[PDB]
Amino acid sequence: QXEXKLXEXLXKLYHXEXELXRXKXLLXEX
Ligand SMILES: CCCCCCCCCCCCCCCC[N+](C)(C)C
Repeated sequence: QXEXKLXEXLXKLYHXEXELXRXKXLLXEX
C-alpha cells in the first residue's frame, strides 16, 4: 500500500477538485 497510498494521495486530491464542485455549488445557488 506505495502505489495504495500514492491511490488514496491522488483519492484525496481529485475529493480537492469535489470540494472546489461544491466552490463553483455555492457560487450555482449566485
Ligand atoms: C478527475 C479524477 C481523476 C482521478 C486521478 C487518480 C488516478 C491515479 C492514477 C494512478 C497512477 C499510477 C502510476 C503508477 C505508480 C507506480 N508506483 C506507485 C509503483 C511507483
